[PDB]
Parts: sequence; C-alpha cells; structure tokens
Amino acid sequence: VTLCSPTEDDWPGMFLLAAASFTDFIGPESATAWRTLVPTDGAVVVRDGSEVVGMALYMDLRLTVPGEVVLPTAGLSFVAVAPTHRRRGLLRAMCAELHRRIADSGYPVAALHASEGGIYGRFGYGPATTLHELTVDRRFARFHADAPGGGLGGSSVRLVRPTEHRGEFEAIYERWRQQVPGGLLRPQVLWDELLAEAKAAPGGDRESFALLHPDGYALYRVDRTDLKLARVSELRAVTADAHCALWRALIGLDSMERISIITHPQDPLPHLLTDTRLARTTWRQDGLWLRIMNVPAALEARGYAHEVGEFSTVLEVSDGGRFALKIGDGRARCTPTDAAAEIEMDRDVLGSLYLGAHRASTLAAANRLRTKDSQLLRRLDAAFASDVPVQTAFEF
Amino acid sequence: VTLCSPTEDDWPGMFLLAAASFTDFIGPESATAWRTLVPTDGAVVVRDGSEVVGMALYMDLRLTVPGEVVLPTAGLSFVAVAPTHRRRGLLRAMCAELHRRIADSGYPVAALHASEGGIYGRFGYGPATTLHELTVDRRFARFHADAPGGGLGGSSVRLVRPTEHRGEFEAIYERWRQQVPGGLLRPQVLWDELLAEAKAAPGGDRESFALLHPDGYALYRVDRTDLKLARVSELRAVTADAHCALWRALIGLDSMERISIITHPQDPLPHLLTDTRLARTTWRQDGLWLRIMNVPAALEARGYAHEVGEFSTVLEVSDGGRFALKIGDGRARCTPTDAAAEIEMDRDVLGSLYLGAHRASTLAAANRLRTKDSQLLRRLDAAFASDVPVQTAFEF
Amino acid sequence: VTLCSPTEDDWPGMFLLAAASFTDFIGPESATAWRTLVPTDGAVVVRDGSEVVGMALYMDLRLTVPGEVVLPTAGLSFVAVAPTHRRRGLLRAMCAELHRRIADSGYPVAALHASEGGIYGRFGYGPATTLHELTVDRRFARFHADAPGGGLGGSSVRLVRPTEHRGEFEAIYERWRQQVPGGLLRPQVLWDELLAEAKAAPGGDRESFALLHPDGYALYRVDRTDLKLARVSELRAVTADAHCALWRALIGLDSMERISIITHPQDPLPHLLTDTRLARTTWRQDGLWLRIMNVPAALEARGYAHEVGEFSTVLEVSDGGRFALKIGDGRARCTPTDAAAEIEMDRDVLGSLYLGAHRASTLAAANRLRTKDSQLLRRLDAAFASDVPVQTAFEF
Amino acid sequence: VTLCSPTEDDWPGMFLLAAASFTDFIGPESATAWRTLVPTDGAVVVRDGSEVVGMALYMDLRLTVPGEVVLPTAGLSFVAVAPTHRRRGLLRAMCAELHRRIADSGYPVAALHASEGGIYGRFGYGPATTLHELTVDRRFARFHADAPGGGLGGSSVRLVRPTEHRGEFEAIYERWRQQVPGGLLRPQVLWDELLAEAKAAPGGDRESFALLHPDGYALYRVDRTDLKLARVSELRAVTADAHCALWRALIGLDSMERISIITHPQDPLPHLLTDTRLARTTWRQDGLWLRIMNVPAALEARGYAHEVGEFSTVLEVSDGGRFALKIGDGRARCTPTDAAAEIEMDRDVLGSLYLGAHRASTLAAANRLRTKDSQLLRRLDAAFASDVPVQTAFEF
Ligand SMILES: CC1=C(c2ccc(Cl)cc2)S(=O)(=O)N=C1NCCCN1CCc2ccccc2C1
Ligand SMILES: CC1=C(c2ccc(Cl)cc2)S(=O)(=O)N=C1NCCCN1CCc2ccccc2C1
Ligand SMILES: CC1=C(c2ccc(Cl)cc2)S(=O)(=O)N=C1NCCCN1CCc2ccccc2C1
Ligand SMILES: CC1=C(c2ccc(Cl)cc2)S(=O)(=O)N=C1NCCCN1CCc2ccccc2C1
Ligand SMILES: [Cl-]
Ligand SMILES: [Cl-]
Ligand SMILES: [Cl-]
Ligand SMILES: [Cl-]
Repeated sequence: VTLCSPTEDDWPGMFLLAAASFTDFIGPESATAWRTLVPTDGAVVVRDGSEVVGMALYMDLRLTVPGEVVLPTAGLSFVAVAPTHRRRGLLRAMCAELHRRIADSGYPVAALHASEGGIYGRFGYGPATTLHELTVDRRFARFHADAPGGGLGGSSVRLVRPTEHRGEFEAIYERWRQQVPGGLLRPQVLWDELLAEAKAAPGGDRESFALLHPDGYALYRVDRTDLKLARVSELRAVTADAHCALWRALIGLDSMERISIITHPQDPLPHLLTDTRLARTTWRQDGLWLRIMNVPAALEARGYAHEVGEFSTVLEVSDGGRFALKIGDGRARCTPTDAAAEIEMDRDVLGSLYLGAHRASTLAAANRLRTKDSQLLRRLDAAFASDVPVQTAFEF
Repeated sequence: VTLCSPTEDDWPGMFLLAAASFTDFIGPESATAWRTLVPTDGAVVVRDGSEVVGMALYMDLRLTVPGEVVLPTAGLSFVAVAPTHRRRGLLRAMCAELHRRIADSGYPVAALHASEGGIYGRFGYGPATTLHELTVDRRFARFHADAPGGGLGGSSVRLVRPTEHRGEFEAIYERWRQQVPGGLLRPQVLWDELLAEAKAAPGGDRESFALLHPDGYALYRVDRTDLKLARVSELRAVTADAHCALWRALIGLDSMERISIITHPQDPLPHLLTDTRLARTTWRQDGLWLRIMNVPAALEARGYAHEVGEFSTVLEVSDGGRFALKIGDGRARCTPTDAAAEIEMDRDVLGSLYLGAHRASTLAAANRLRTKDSQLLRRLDAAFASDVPVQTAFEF
Repeated sequence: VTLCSPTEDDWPGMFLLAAASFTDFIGPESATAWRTLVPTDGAVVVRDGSEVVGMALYMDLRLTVPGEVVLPTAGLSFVAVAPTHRRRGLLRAMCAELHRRIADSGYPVAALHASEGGIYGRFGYGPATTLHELTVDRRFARFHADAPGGGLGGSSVRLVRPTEHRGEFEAIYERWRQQVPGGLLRPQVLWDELLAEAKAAPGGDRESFALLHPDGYALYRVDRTDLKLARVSELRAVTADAHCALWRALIGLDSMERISIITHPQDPLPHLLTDTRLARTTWRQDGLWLRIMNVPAALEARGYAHEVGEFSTVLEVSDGGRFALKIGDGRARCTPTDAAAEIEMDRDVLGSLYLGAHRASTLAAANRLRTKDSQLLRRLDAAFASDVPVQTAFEF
Repeated sequence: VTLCSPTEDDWPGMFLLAAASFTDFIGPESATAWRTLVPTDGAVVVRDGSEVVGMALYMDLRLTVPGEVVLPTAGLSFVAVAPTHRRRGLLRAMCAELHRRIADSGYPVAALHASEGGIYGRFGYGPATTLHELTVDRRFARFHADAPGGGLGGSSVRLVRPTEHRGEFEAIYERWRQQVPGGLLRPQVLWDELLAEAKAAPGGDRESFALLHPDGYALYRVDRTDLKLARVSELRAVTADAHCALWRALIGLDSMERISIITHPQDPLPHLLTDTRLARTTWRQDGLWLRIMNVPAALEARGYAHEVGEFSTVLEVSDGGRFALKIGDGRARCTPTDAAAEIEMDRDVLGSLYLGAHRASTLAAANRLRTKDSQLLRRLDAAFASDVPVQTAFEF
C-alpha cells in the first residue's frame, strides 16, 4: 500500500471509487470540469500494493472572511476510502500528506464540507458556517407594512430563463461574495455546471427558473415529488430592497403551498412577514468547515469589530503554537511568545470562531476553550463577531 | 356588550370559555392556583349584553433582563374570545383596557407567550426569546476529550424522585433565574403545579424522574407513545460542570434511542460531543414576547455591553415617543427630545431587541428599524447584546 | 462503591432504579409477586459509596430441554445500572458475583431475555430460542381440505372469560410445558399476574378473551390503537386438533382484518391454509438466552436424536474445559480429557446449540465453532436436533 | 376457444398479454432472450374462437438437489390469462396440457415462482425454498472476534465494475450452483440479461457495483428512493472466508445506513456480528415451488442423510401412486406396491419436503401428511434433511 500523486491513467479508477462512495456523485464529465480547479500536485491516491483504494484532493479557492478580506483557501474534496480498506489508517495518511503540501504551498486556511460531523475535528477542522432551512407556508404569508417595495406601480423583479441571463447572475454573485464572510469566488467552469443543473432531467429534477432584480437573483424549481413545494436552490441579494422584492415574487407563486430555502440563521425573511412563525426552521446543520493552517497569518489577515476597545492576551493552540495576540482598531497583531497562556483551545475550535458563526463563550461553556478570565471571553466574543453575518457560498 | 372586572360568580363562565378555547387548558384547580398571581383588578371580562364571551388577565411576574436586573412584569395570559363573537373588536378592547391598567400600575414591561405569531405585534409585543428543540440520537453520542467530568471515580449526579427533593430544585432554580436574561421568579404555587405534573396519569403522561447535581437538575419522562424517546421538560444548570454532568447522565439512558429538550440557540450541548451533528435542531419558535410599556424606564433599567465605547443617538418609537439615548460604561440614560431622529422603530421591535435575542442589523435588513447610519447599527448590535445568552423560563 | 445482597430497606431504591430503567416496568406490586421466586441470596445490589446504582437477581425456574428433561434453571432478571454510573464495570461485577452464587448453588444452566442482543454473549449466554411473529390477513384465510376439524356438527372451542377458567388453562399449560423444549413451569403467582393482565385498563389495554379447547387455549385482545388487529398473547395446544380448532375460531373473528401472534419458526399455521403466504412473518428475534454453567451436567442431562448412530469426539469450551463426548442411543456421556480437541467453541455457542434452535454447521460457517471434520458437523447437527420444536414459554 | 402451440405470428399478442399481466414484465427484447431456453413445443396459447387470451410455457432448466445431483427441470413461466377471460378454466386447461408434455418429455420435476401463494398447490406444486430478507443497520455492525478475515495486511475483496469481470462471476456461480440444493445452471443468455440489469437507467435503477473475492462475489446498488439503503441483488460465496470477507466490505459502505439482501434462513450473517439482532429479518416468503412429475425417479435421484439408519416404509401420493420406499446409506429405492400405506400425502407436499426446506413432522402437525407412526416421522425428517442448506438461485 503506497501513497502518491495520480497520473492520467489513475482517473478512471478514481471515478469508480467516487461513484461507489458518493450517492450524489456528479459523474465523470462534471468531475472533469471541477478538476480544472485542482492544482498540479493537489491530489493523492492510494493503490493496492492495481486499483485505487483511497483518494483525496484540494482545489484552489478564494474565501472571503470578515473585513471583506479574501484568502487563498485549499478546498478539500473528493475524499474517499474503499469499503474494502476501512480501518487501515488511509484517511489519516492522505490528510497528513495533503496538509503538508497545503502548508508548504502557502495556504493560510483549508476548508471542506463534511459528509459526517464526527470525522474532521480530529484533523483540525471546525464547523465555521451554519445552514438553516426555512420553509414558508406561503398561503398565509403577508408582508409587514414596513417591508420594502410595497408601493404602487410596476415590479422590479423579472421571471426569466437562467441560461439567458448568465452575465447578470455572475455580476450579482461576484458583488455578493466579496462583501460576505463565507463567500467563494465562482469561476467560469462552476457557472457552466450551475446552469447545466438548471435544465430538466428525464426522471430527475424539473426545470429551473429565475427571478432577477438589478441587485439580486433567485434560482428555484418545483420539487420532483412534492408538486406543491418550490425549492430555492440559491438566492443572492446585495441590498435589502432586492431581498424583499425577490421574496414578494416567491410568495407570489400561487400554485405552491410551500417555499423552502437553505439559508443562514440571520436571514431577515421572518421579519418581512406579519407572522414571523410562518418562516419555519425545518433543518439546521454545519456548512463550511475550516482548518487554520497558519495561526498568525490567519488571525492577522482578518478584520475585527471596531466596537471592542484595544486588548492583549496570550493564546495557545493545542499543537499549533503560542502567541501574543493584540487586537485594536479592527486589526490584530499575533506574534510568538513563551509567556503564560491566558486562553487555550484546539486548532479546530479556532476555525469555528474564525468567521464569527460561533461565540467564544459558548465554546468555553463546553470547555472547548479554557480560560480563567471571563472579561477576556466577552472581549473575544465581541472582537471576532462579524458586522455582516456569515453565509455559505456553495458546496464543493 | 360591556367590559368589566370579573366577580367571583364570573369564574365558572370563564373556565367554560377557557376549556373550549385552550386544548391545553390546565383545568379549574390549576387555574385557581395560578389565579393567586393575578392582582386585584388584573382581569377583565366581556359579558353578552349573561355568559362571558371574552376574557383576559395579567399576572404579577419578575423578569430578569441583562445585567441581572429584575423588573416587575405584567404577564398576560388566559386571553380568549368566544367562537361566537369573533371579528367584533373584543380582543382589541380587552388589550387596550389591560394595557391602561398595567401602565397606570407602574409596570415598565408586559409579557406573554403567543398562541399564534401574527396576533400580538400590532399591540406592541415583539418576540424576545427563541425556543430551540434539540433531539440527540444518544446511541452514537460520545463526549469530547475536553468535556468536563470525564475522569475516574464516582458520579456527581443522582437519579431521584422529584417530590422528595423540592427544596434542592427550588434553590438551584432561584440561582439560575437571577443570573439569566429571561429568568422568571417561580413562586410556591408554581412549584406545587410543577411537581403535580411530575406524577403519572392514567391514559396520560408517564412518571417523571430527576437527575440532581449540587449546581443543576433535569426533569424528564419517557414519551407516552414513542417509548424510545425521553423528553427533558426542564434542565437548569448554574455551572458548566453541572450542565455536562447532567447530559452525561441523560446520554446514559441506554433504554432510549433519542433524548429531546426545548432549549435556547446557544446551548453548548452540541460542542460537548465528538459529533456536533448528533444534536439535531428539530424545532424552532418564538418563546417570550415583550411589550415595553415605558421606554425610558425599560432602557435605563437594563445593563449594556461594556465593550462598546460611549455613544449617543436619538431614538423614535413610532407612537411611544422620541428620546436622546446615551449608552456608556454598560449603562443608558434616555431622556425626552425633539431633535431629529437617527433611528426609528415600532414598539414591538424594541421588545425584540430588549433581551438580546435579535440583532438591530437583522431587523434593519427587514426595514423594521430605519436609520441612515450603519455605524450606529453596529453600535446598537454590540450594546444590546447580552453577556449571558437569553433563555426562556416557563410558559404562562 | 460496594456490592452486596439487598436488605428489605433497599427495595424502594431498587424499584426507583427499575422504574427509570425499564419502560415496561411491571410496577411495585407485580415486582413483589415475582420476588417470591427469588431465593435467599438470589439478588445483588450496588450502593454508591446511599442510593442503589446497580442491581441484578435470578429466579428459581424449571426449564424443559429435549427428551422432556426438566432442569433447575437460574433465570436472570431485574438487571439494571443507573444512567449516572455507566462504563464503571458494574454489570460485569454483578454478573460475576451472581454466576459464582448460581454455580455454587448447583444450577446446571442460567437463562435470560435480552434487552439488547450485543450485551450477554461476552458473559457466556447464547440465544437458544427464536421468536417468530406471524400476522394473518384473516379476510382471505381459508382452511385446507386436509386441515383437522372441518366436518359437520358442533364446534369443540368455547369463547370464555379468562378468570372463570383458570384451572383449565393451568392444566393445559402444565401439559404443554413438560413436553416442549423451552417450556417453563408457571407457578401460582405467575398465573395471578397473567390473569391480572387480562382485564382492561383505563387508557391502556383492552379486555382479554379466551378460546378454550379440552387440549388447548388461546388468550387474545384487540389492539389498543389498531381496532382491526387482534393480538394473541398466548396460544398453547397439546394436539394438532386443538391447534387447528383454535385457529379456525381465531379466523372466525369477522370484525378483525388481521390476527397476530408471537410464535416459533415451526408453527404449522401456514400449512393449515390454502394460501401459506397469508401467514406473514412480520418480525423475528431471539427469545430465551442460555448460559451453560456446568458443561458435563448439561450435556449429559439432555436427550439426543436416536437417528444418528453412536459417535465419539473431543469438545473444548473456550474456558469451560475439555471433554470426551460420546453420544449414542439418545444419550450422552461427557467426561474430562486432555486429548486433542476435535471441536472448539465459546460457552455461549454451546447455549445456542443446546435446545436445537441453531445448527452446528451454521455456527461453523460463521467460525463460531471450529473443526476440521465436516462429518462431525453433520453428526452434531443431527444429534442436537429436537424431535419436538423449540418454543418460548414466557418472558421474565 | 382452442388450445395450441404458438406460431411466430402469435408472439406480438403474447407480449401484449404479458405487458398487461406482469407489472415487472421484462419487455420484448429480454423476453426474446429467455425464449432461447423454451424448447420446441414448450409453449401453449389460447386464442379467442384472433387475439391470444391465455398462455403458458416452460423452460429447460438444471436444478441441483441434495447430494449434488442435477436434475433436468421444466421451469414454468410466462403464465397469464386475459382479464377478459377469467373463471373460464383456461389456466387449468393450459397447465394440464403442459404437464402432459413435460411428463411425456421425461422431466422428473417441474418448477416455478408463484405470483400468489394460493394458486399452484391444487396443480401439485409445493413451496420448496424459503426467501429471507435480512436488513443490517451497518452503523452498529461490528464483527465477532471469531469471524474470518480480521487479521492485519491487505484485503482480499476488490470493488469492481460488473461488466469487466463477467468470467470470474460465471465461474464462481457455476461452482456455487453445483454444490447447493436449489442451484440452477445460468446459461450465457441469462448472464447477458443480468449484466444488462447492472447498468443505470434514466428515471430507474442506479448503477450496480460488485465486490469480488476469488471464492465469492456480491452485486449491489443503492436503492433508487432510499439513498441510505444498499440492496444486494446477489451474493454467491463458495467458502466461509469469502462470505465473511464480502460482508466486511459491505458493512464498509460508510455512506449507507442499511444493507439489505434476499437470502435463506440459514445464512450465517447474524453470527458474524457481536450483536446478532442487527441482522433483522424484514421479510419472509416462498421461493421456488416444485411439482414432482415422477415420484420414484425423483425420490431415487436425490441423496439422503447418512446419519439415519436404514428403514423401509410405504408411501402413498394421493393420486401419483403407492410405493415401497427403502432408504439407507444415503440412497433410496422406491418401487411399486399394493401393500397398506404407512404415510399419505398430496403431491404438492412431497415437493415441499423434497429439497429439505420443510420438515415432515411440521407438515404432519397440519395434517398435510398422515401417518400413525411418530418414529417414521422422525426418520423422514432426518433422512430428507440436507447437509447443505437449501437456497434460491434466480427467479424465472
Ligand atoms: C464538487 C463535488 C465533487 C468533486 C468531484 C471531482 C473533483 Cl476533481 C472535485 C470535486 S464530488 O466529490 O464528486 N461531490 C461534489 N459535490 C457534491 C457535494 C459535496 N460533497 C461531496 C462528497 C464529499 C466527499 C468528501 C468531502 C466532501 C464532500 C462534499
Ligand atoms: C398558566 C396557563 C393558564 C392560566 C390559567 C388561569 C390563570 Cl388565572 C392564569 C393562567 S392557561 O391559559 O389555562 N394555559 C396556561 N398554560 C399553558 C400554556 C400557556 N398558553 C396558554 C394559552 C394562552 C392563551 C392566551 C395567551 C397565552 C397563552 C399561553
Ligand atoms: C418479570 C419482569 C421483571 C421483574 C421484576 C421484579 C423481579 Cl423480583 C423479577 C422480575 S422486570 O424486570 O420488571 N420486567 C419483567 N418483565 C418484562 C419483560 C422482561 N424483561 C424486563 C427487562 C429486563 C431487564 C434485564 C434482563 C432481562 C429483562 C427482560
Ligand atoms: C423471466 C421472466 C419472464 C419470461 C418472459 C419470457 C419468457 Cl419466453 C420466459 C420468461 S416474465 O414472465 O416476463 N417475468 C420474468 N421474470 C420476473 C419474475 C418472475 N415472475 C414473472 C411473472 C410470473 C408469471 C407466471 C409464473 C411465474 C412468474 C414469475
Ligand atoms: Cl447561506
Ligand atoms: Cl431555554
Ligand atoms: Cl413460541
Ligand atoms: Cl438464497
């Protein structure tokens, strides 16, 4: 059993492993498109001794973090171990090799979407965004008097075919992703894939439509089995007017009983309606997971809340070093030290704090971060918070 | 049709209306116990012209708000209009009369639990706490290495009969409620009621048991139909050790598949486990609703976050006046002014901000609070936040 | 933490532990009745250091094994560890103490019903009977021309109240249990309990009725929620005529859609009908578990199939010794030896073979019993088989 | 209404009748492939008077029976009567004609799979194999210490594409079918059909994968709707090592919650696991049905258990004659006699005994076989039993 970078001849075997490992396997053609984001030496395989019995790779991504800072990010994906070779340490060996390559290549952070929640914490990844499914019973939905875009005249939203307005979606999404923590740059190939998913499939998904505003769009389709459910696959809005206008149009889908969307916990939708309860949370789960590869680079690159006054502390990451951390005027300086630690946490915990989705004091209450200073906790809560709520861009 | 305070002879008619209006009607005996919290002139009825066709009352409560400040609070309850007298303006008339009496009596706030989410916003109530149901598949649940109380020796938790340890539950709960925003004083009669609900009922609920720690307790029972589900009706813990220890014991219920609890969005439970996903959010809803009766009294009484630096603004509540609001050193001063408003919101919106459950910037994104200054929004978000997360005490 | 025999003062604490551990806890009064079968020193408890945090006991039973031989049998029951004291080795300590007492008292076998299937194998217990639920859609059920009791005249079965024919049920059951492997003597107190379960409960089970034949009876009741399902709680028949007659009567329950029974895999019911498929197997599970305490006493006491010719072998039980085993003329002699083993198995595997419910060759195919001689396997299969199929008497 | 052998021009009408009669109708192309197994004069049709209103045929098969003896077997299939011509005696007429041709052609046995369980007993067919669905919750599944193939090093199983390893599956299956009662020779055309079913269908079944061992294979696919269920369509293993290894790999399908298989009642899978209950029996049904066409040829051809000592009896089959039956040294001699019968049974009952799936004493308890000698019953039980458990090859 040996570990190495795959040659072109290894890819059919990798696709076989993938097809048997991921029920949602996107298939050879789509896999090949996403492959254009995998750098040279971004992939490892494990051959028996011959067929591939393990694989993993990362893609070159661009992640927005608080303060509208964009970080090069290694996006782990296509991770699989053959059902015949479980419990043999293959995942650990593959992850170790990739992390070495990712660190040596100069990525400050790595990221992934987790197939299960109990696997990646031990490799330093913490859940950093939260997915929130809202299901609206639109038959009762009525907008509040305060909601934007309620006046007389024409509507600002248009019902369109997705493939005919690619440029407008691209430009709107590019604006969104640069200003929202969790945003990812979506390259041309991923727009090819997205629009391909928009068309109907025989025995599969129904046709997708779009609602288009100058400052926002929604892509939706009727559910394949529940014909009174419309599923919004993606809603991106850059202003409050655009967000409200798009939801007015969606609630105008009179043939539907329910509209569902995977969104974030701070989606203002419930407050747009006269009955906030109509926007039911039907599902909650971790979204993006983060491993901080370089602690000082990551902590210095991020913007911090201006409201908290300047403060200094000493942070130890359980293996990843000890640092004097000074935060003031929305910026951090993070330098080596051997002074006594005031805060301790595992590497994964820092990932969970990093985008502002989890509060330091909540993690402290579970003893995932240790300190004897509750004032320090309040300061970390406040500093690491994000002005603009953390969102999830797209799964990879 | 006339409106007045009920006499003793009106109560049988009120119980009839209640039994037909609330499927969860606690019954005459329990209603009579809760009645001991209703002040003289705390109730109104509407007679036809004779039977009672409308009723409403408030109870004298004590609500903890951020900064561990306890406010006298009028708790609206037992609100009903006969199915024969709908759409006749009875609710509006009853609420107006009660609010007048509540304001004249000197309550700074009123509160309630809403039967539906679309009714009480127009009377000035905003949802101020959030209920979060977690369902844990305990068969996979394993505690993180970091979690408290994992070492060798004896356990600190005892399995006990609720009725034999009333004093210990009372004292633990009293500690909890004084330090947590949303906490309510639970008087002797409500402990009588709680322990009465603990016993089994023929054809009804099963017997309740308790898990008792020096600094926490849990009350639970097996679900009446799903015999592999244990429902935690109440878990109150004053330290992280107590909270973890109680959950270790609950996950030790080997005869169960699932443990469910109605808790709050910042419950650290998910982070106690090696797989955070096992703590599934199965339900989300508004808890306590708040109407601020006196804006300056309420805003001055509350503690504010020390992290935000001193700032001043002008707040208009849509009918309830305009105020110069100065916040600094964790305190507010709130005085009358005719200077131009920098922030505007309806009265209900202020209730939703008041305990820290909803962010000003989220409400702004729905246009429920209007300002042209985003720095001011960040400052309000930070100031109104609560060090200790907002929780829900008990339904009334 | 200490282990000892309970005093009278320990029983309230034991009932508390029981009520919290067994959702089907029969309650103090019934527990007290079953207690009459627990010998002096038949119970152990574990106190903290004080409350009981662990308990286990055995009852004095009489088990029929093949050849209509009745063995004194220690029936483990009421086994529980507090949810607060899991993973502390309490079960292992309690089982070790009880097994020592059971062995020293002279029981050749111990037995139990398992709450879960993965717990008791490591303590030497193997599943020895198989429960088979049959559900008959009686609306299509038609008896085969060959089936007994189809001729003209009066019926031999009577519809009766269970409490008025106790003596007849007792005598029929006593005949059944003496001739069927798996049969248990049912003492007077267990008949008191059975007939008490026969009456209706407010909000609980419906009233039970009986169908009575000179050589058989059935006890049944309509399901509490599914009113078109009749559940046969117990059917005991000593002749084929009685068994068929009782099923003719049950299929005569014209108000029902379905009749269900927990029976054994060799129940002839399917073959009584013109469509064997109508007797659907809706559930399959282990029934009685057996631990052979004394290998030679147990193997010598049992009758063996006369069809297999005399043969000799050497059997090793993984800890419980090595024996020269000679089987011929339906009898075994089983003596100590140090000669090379021809068959090896763990103690639990022998329990699974002992009543004839599992074939040696099936267990060999899972490598639970090791031999290099397939002729020996065939001989063991044949010898250990039971003329009269293995059944399950009652749960304890 | 006349009955005759179909001409080429009758087949479109037969396919129409088939498409309207079998919801699982394999379609014209597949029907045409299976047709290659139908001998000249192996089919009958009934025309109105013109369209076909009835049809039936048999295929030339090779069935393995105990003692690894292979018998030519007429496999009835494609049996249908038009919904317009029910209750007209068409089935009886078609079956009578085919049985005459089958008997005259020299087949000792005929066989079928029954659409319903109440139809074929009256034509002499008895259910002779038993299908057992096991559903494994693989998330809890852990192998016993005794289970084969648990040691260190590489795995012996490979994950492969079915179409690329046809030869290896063929050879493994050929070994299996020759040594297992119930085995059927699978000709080249049926391997063409099987591998065609392996590919994905748009709006239909998902792609199939294989797990390949030198001495065994499994074919499986994810369920089309339940994406956490993997269905094993076929598992064939010639050694215990191969069977265990294949199940280790299947339980290694970490993306699945459950693995299901249609197997037989003696599958050792449950005993491979530390918790035998995890292998849940979720479904039970008759598999292959057998009609013995020639009683002495069938009874003489079969091998019998060597364990039972030589014995003689007189068997009457209700229409099919009376015979002196002598069984000894694993062989039977079966000759005509007019001596008094000691055992009587219908022809279908003998089919149910023939492969060892049903015990003579179980059938006696339902009065489906009559004798006044219980020693004789024990001898028949033992003699007709099969060393190697009866299995079901493939449906036809
Ligand atoms: C984009 C994508 C793939 C892909 C394919 C080829 C290449 Cl070169 C790169 C990525 S995929 O793995 O086929 N499933 C994809 N998307 C669906 C949901 C994401 N899942 C997938 C399962 C899996 C497995 C380990 C780790 C994470 C996740 C997150
Ligand atoms: C404590 C209680 C009552 C009560 C009874 C008598 C007296 Cl004097 C005071 C309170 S109750 O109304 O019978 N239902 C109670 N509890 C159950 C859940 C609370 N629901 C109840 C329905 C209802 C109706 C309007 C407004 C709020 C809510 C919140
Ligand atoms: C008869 C009986 C009990 C009993 C009570 C008191 C005395 Cl002194 C003896 C027996 S019981 O434990 O309350 N549940 C009983 N019957 C219901 C089903 C049996 N279950 C029960 C759960 C359990 C727990 C460990 C081991 C086995 C089994 C098998
Ligand atoms: C192989 C096969 C057919 C076939 C087709 C053409 C020829 Cl020439 C021979 C066989 S089939 O009848 O179309 N359905 C087949 N298989 C599916 C399951 C089997 N069912 C089928 C329904 C049916 C109808 C009566 C008797 C038995 C069974 C057992
Ligand atoms: Cl989002
Ligand atoms: Cl709460
Ligand atoms: Cl039984
Ligand atoms: Cl099979």
